Amino acid sequence: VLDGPYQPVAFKPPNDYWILVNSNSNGVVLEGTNNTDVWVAIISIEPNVNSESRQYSLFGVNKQITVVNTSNKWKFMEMFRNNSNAEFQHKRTLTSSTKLVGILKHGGRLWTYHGETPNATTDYSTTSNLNEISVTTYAEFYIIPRSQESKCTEYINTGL
Repeated sequence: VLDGPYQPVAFKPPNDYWILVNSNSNGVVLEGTNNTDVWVAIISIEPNVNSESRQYSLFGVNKQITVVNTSNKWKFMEMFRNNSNAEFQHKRTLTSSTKLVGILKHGGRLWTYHGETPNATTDYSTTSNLNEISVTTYAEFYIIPRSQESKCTEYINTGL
């Protein structure tokens, strides 16, 4: 039914595979780059947080990011840039009671979940260099084939 768990590690994910990270911490859940046109980092925020600046380490560099989470659910912020010299931008948001986050390499695109559980859906970032995107996890994760994406969407939205 479920492949894993795998320990936090840096690796190059194979295409058509969901990486389902079981978040617990509230720092950097996840980050990935191909060093050419993709830098993504999923950041975690605990419930009931008022607007404030917090410190995060993105790819070996400390950054200052304003965060807010008035909700009762955990907030997962997707940070993005397509240029090595640019700053990161708050691209997408995932509001979850399950604390689960996924990332996928497919169809020349990088996929993530966003929205609010139990109704989180997938979305994409464009790249010219999908295969070379390596990913670093900071919590235990599972591996799920794209043919069972419906299973992944269910775990994201209702948990394990």
